[PDB]
Amino acid sequence: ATLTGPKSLQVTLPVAASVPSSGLSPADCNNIFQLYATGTTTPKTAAVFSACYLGADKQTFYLTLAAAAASTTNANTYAVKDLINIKAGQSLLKADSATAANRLAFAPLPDALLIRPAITSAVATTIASAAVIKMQLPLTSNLGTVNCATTGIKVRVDDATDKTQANTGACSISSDANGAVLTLTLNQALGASDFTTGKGVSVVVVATSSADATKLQLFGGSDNTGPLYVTGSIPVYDVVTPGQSIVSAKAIASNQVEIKLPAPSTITTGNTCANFLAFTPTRTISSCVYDAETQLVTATVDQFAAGDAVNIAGAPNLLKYATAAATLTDYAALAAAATVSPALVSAYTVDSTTIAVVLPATSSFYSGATNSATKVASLTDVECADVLTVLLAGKTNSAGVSACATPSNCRTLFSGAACLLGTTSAGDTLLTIKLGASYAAGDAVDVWDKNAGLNGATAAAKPLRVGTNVQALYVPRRMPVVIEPRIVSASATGARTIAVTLPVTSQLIDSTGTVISAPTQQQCASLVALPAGKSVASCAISSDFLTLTLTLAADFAPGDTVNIASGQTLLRAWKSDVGPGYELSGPLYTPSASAVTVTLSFFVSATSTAANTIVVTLPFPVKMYDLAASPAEILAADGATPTKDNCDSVIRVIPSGSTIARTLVAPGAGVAPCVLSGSGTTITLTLDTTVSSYATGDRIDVGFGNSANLRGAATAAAVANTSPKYTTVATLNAAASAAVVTIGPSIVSAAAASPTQV
Repeated sequence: ATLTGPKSLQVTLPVAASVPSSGLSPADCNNIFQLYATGTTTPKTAAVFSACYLGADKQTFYLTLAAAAASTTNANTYAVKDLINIKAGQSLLKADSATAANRLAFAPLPDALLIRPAITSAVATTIASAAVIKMQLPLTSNLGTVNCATTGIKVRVDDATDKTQANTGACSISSDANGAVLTLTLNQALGASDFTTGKGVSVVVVATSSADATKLQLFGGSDNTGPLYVTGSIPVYDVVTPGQSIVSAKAIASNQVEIKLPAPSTITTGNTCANFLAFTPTRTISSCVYDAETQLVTATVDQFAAGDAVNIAGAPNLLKYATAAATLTDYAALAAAATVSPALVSAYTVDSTTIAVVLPATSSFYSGATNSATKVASLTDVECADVLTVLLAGKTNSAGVSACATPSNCRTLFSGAACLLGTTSAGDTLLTIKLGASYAAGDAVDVWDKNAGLNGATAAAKPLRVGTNVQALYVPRRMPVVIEPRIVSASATGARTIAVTLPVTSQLIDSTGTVISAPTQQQCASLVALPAGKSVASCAISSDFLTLTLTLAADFAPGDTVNIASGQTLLRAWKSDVGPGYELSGPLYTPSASAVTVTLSFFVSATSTAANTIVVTLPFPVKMYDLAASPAEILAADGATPTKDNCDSVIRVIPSGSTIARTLVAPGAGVAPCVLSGSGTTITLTLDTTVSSYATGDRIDVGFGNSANLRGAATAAAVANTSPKYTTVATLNAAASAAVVTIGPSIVSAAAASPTQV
């Protein structure tokens, strides 16, 4: 465990783990961890945490405290020398194994754990001649010795060189009852470009000790009885000749921007972010939210457009950063404003081989990195491997490197044109990618540093931009995206039953951990939003866990539509074995942008009336059409009737036992493969007797998808060229569908031989 800031805490775990995926309330993380007063075993009773969340890599935890860390005993907040343990009998944090029983809840240590403070930040307040670096500490702290050495504390530039230091007096402290600051002095000058090329400047604590000399000595509280500090590395930002008064800004939404400050900040009373920020062009700021400390600001803005920039307002006494024990100093504007860079917004499912990613501004690809490049509408996977990466659960990118250098960490990509966005004339805000494998619950997507050339990488030969071929390139986000699943299609089967395909294995799960066996009439009405006036009662899931059905309480009609209700509590993504977790919280399907219309997949009956004639009765009228962007119209003429391919593409007759289709009679004088009755409820099929003839057990089915379609509606008058249509099948001879129906034989004719014989 580590206390990283005045109100921040952090916990590590041995193996990958999981938590309620909807997030934990303040009442929840007071029921996972506890803080002991030093030297006792009765844990603190009051509420000591106020927020919580688990890091992406499933091996770090983040906590927030009710009040700032105390230098003396406090009954309601972290007091120096405290310990942390796991509350007995808890079930909110469980491991991952890929086997059902091996998801055991984290259990208490037999002994409590002592927390350890760490350094927070570092800003250079002098760079000409001997540079000076100042750091914020998380509480009252003290320095064992003032003579620092390189082997204890460093300052490194671009992971290639190290700066020299003075033998004695190279460090100092300034502390009171409510905070501390630490200073390191150098003996060389830091060039202005040292903070821009490559990885910049960072302070490295190589070693720390309680008695040794070459290792930095630093402790919490007032004296040496307090805990020892920890190793680590911190970034260093220039604020003296301002080059990093703002580190960076990124566009996480079309109406939110995230500007990152280089150190914790304080705001003067009766003031807001509408005061201490500026844009170019100018934008209105309507709201703000500050994280635990004040180092990140998210602002609600009216618009984001390419070419934007940010800066700190010129009015003094607005935004301050601590430089001494009880001293604050004001930020200063930049010579050139920070350029806002774009980033991905969100992602959702389309099917099992493709996904989509929402964008905050028009963007396009380019043929090169020069200022004469031209737009391209796609990339081959070799090139599109230099822009983004699709990550399996628990995987993340690193500084200047990708997780896909080891192929197991990332999904594969279709061997060919894999990246698609925009055209050769303009950009777009929706991006689509083709995978060489299927989507597994828990996938993410992000941009890595080879695109913009950040952190010592190399810029790609074919980059993605927001705007023209000179405007800002896309930059990585802080955490990977959380691709969301949603239903795929809603073909409606016979007369009281819908069937909704799902992109990945799923199941209902109750509000307290069980998997619902009997849905109960009350809880099936609240799964799905339907058109007003029709109530669902009874629902279920398929044996394969890839379909939900619904027994409507009244007869079904065309035009009805199904969408996932907003805020529903039960239906989740799930497979009893594949996916680690439960309803602890989180996975709960979400509505579609548009209610999905339900197609048609069921006939009513069928009869045989010859060796080469079959009748198929339908539930709702229908009219034939064409696959063009606008379906054309009904049957044309008694001669040259819908050609063989047309009927072949809307219906089929299938032998029992095998699925090889019989050949319909070729068009000719009075010979029409399929004749659609004027009523619209019947279609007749005449086979070809030179290839095969009717045989028992033959089944009717929907047809291929070459050149035709069938669109029906409530009444013949109501039919139009946009109406709900009938589904089709993948190949000429395929694996049947849920529309198959058996043929019942019957008469061909009769003829009397005598007065009492027929």
